[PDB]
Amino acid sequence: GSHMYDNLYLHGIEDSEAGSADSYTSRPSDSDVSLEEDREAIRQEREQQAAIQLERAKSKP
Repeated sequence: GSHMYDNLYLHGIEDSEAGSADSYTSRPSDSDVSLEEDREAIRQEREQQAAIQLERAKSKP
């Protein structure tokens, strides 16, 4: 599964595109939309956002 919607949770690691069909804004809020439309150009950087997931893992829910 490539549901990296968790990336949208992006608390503090901007990188162009957000994620994909998920209800979370990049920083100012929360919005659900098919943001999988990430540019193939800057997506490499966006992939680094995936690393953010590791950062998110630090969350103690």
